[PDB]
Amino acid sequence: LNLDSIIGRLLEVGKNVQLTENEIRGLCLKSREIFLSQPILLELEAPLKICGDIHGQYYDLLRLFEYGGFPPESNYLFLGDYVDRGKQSLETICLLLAYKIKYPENFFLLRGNHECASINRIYGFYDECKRRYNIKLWKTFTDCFNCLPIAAIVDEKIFCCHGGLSPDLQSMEQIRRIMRPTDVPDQGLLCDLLWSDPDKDVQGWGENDRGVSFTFGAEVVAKFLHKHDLDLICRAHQVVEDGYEFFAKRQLVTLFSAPNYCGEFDNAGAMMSVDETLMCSFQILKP
Ligand SMILES: [Fe+3]
Ligand SMILES: [Fe+3]
Repeated sequence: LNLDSIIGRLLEVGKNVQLTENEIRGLCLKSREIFLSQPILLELEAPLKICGDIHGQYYDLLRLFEYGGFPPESNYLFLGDYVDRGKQSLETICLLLAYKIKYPENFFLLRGNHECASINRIYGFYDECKRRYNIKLWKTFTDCFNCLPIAAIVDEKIFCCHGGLSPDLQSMEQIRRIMRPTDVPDQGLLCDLLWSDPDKDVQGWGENDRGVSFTFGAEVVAKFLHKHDLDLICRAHQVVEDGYEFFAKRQLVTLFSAPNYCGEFDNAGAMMSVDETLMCSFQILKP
């Protein structure tokens, strides 16, 4: 009944929700256990709703649940980037962790490049934690982030991750052998899964403007799907005007779930529903 009270307070509502340090610490400790007990490559089954980046936009997260259904009315896969930039990362991550604890088999969260301590320091989560609580709580979130799964396959056909593909990715077993907990390295497989972007104008692998990881073209996607017998790559990590955006003739979709991203864009947010026959549709949240 501790958990339902945390949930009730989170849903009660820029107006903050300040839970207690012990509650938040319990959310990190318990969710971290569940993450580590579940595989690092999730095997999920439709029907499911899939969401892109939130970046602390807590009112938009509650909006996504209004559109999609509060759990356990729908099953969820989130693709990362819960924290940083927005004004309410603490409420966002804590509702996500509360749902994962209460619904461990029907609510799933992947690791984004922002679920990384070094990126947090720079992009606001460290500061939000230090201000509202203390640096040690931030360390507790960090240790929890280091245990998140990295990718998911829905019904053997949809490959999901925050960023994209890697040139070092030859078999799915490489992903399964990634040890947790771990920080995200500056280069290599785990990095690439969290950081890579598709690019229309590149062929093969390219230099990525971010100064981290790579870009990959349409041909890389077609080869990856064919090789691994998949129909779709579902990823996030880039703001797209319509909330979702296809690439490589519908073989890759980018999802982004934070409308009016960071005050600075006029984008819709989208959420992708996958039904039991693997049909994909989109609910759109305009800014
Ligand atoms: Fe992001
Ligand atoms: Fe990202």
